[PDB]
Amino acid sequence: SKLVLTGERHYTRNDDIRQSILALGEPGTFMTQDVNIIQTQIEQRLPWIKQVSVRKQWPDELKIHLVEYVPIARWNDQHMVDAEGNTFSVPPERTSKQVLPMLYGPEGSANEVLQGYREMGQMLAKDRFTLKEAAMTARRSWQLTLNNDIKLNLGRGDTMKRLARFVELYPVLQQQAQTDGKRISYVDLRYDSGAAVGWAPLP
Repeated sequence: SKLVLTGERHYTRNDDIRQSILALGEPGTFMTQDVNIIQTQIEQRLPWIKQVSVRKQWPDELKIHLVEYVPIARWNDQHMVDAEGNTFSVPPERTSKQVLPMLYGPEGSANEVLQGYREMGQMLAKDRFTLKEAAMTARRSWQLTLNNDIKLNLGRGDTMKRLARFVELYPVLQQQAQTDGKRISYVDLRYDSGAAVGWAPLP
């Protein structure tokens, strides 16, 4: 009797798999357990697992092969999200040193928000703006936190046009704040025909 554990692991610790099998009965009977029930226990107990395969193999081997979700962003505010828009979670202690963009959105919007972070993010990076946070509301209104603590209220309209104008007309506002020892903390391109801008002292 032996347990062969494969697949790439970042969040999965040994005990996690150990405690899954143990939940099913006494140690030493583990080889007589139901392979589909083991799979259920792992999927349930370890929500960062995207795919688990469990099978018995000759001679006397329990093969368990794991595939973990891979996060590209955090998801309001306890969950994470992967490149395919799948939503999952992982105990906080296991992830406190990862620099990830933060996405916020209504429940079930994970993928909608993601495609927007994708599009906005790439139009921004073309210049120097690091897209740090992206919040979509239940109406489809958007706010962004850029590289410094810069909040960008983009609104509900056509947002790529406004984001574009922001890119064109941020350089000159930057030079204004710097000459006057401030930094641009907030921008409101929420509305056609108007913009508001807020500043704050510079560190």
